[PDB]
Amino acid sequence: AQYEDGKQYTTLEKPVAGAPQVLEFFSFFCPHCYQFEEVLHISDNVKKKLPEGVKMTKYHVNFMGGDLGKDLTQAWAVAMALGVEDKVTVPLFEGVQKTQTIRSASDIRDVFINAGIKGEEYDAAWNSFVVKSLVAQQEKAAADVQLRGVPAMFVNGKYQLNPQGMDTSNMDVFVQQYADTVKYLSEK
Repeated sequence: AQYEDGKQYTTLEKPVAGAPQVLEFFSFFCPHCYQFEEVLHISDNVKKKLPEGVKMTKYHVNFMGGDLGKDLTQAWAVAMALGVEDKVTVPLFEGVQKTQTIRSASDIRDVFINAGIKGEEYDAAWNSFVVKSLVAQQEKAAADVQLRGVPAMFVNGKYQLNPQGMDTSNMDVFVQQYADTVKYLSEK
């Protein structure tokens, strides 16, 4: 057929109960994740095609970048708690990978300060238990899908996007296929 198990996607042998409908994993340290988000705009193309009643969830991962990697997961939790994901994603990517001016938790905070988030507001989220559980949620989700690498995307806790079984030349054919495959899986 047009969409095939083992081709554009794979099936988790152990489906995840109560998972987000569309769940993406990434790291701000991840060069491929920079490409996915900042050059290919995969998230944005996926959401442009999602059915009504389907939201996209995006989680950060700890395993790249050591202590800073975990700082970034906690800051992403702060972004989710504050609802400012769409203001910090680009300067976090660019600060870690382009300018490389993000080298400590304080440098991360600066990005939020510069983006209009009050310091008091950021610090209260940073030290909150609400943010601590948001960190734990992200870690739990990674365990639940038995995550091996990033970027990755899972649909309805049952299917894993398989970009290596897709076409690679035209970034745009590749991106459209990725997005089309997510939509297909969402209704499956």
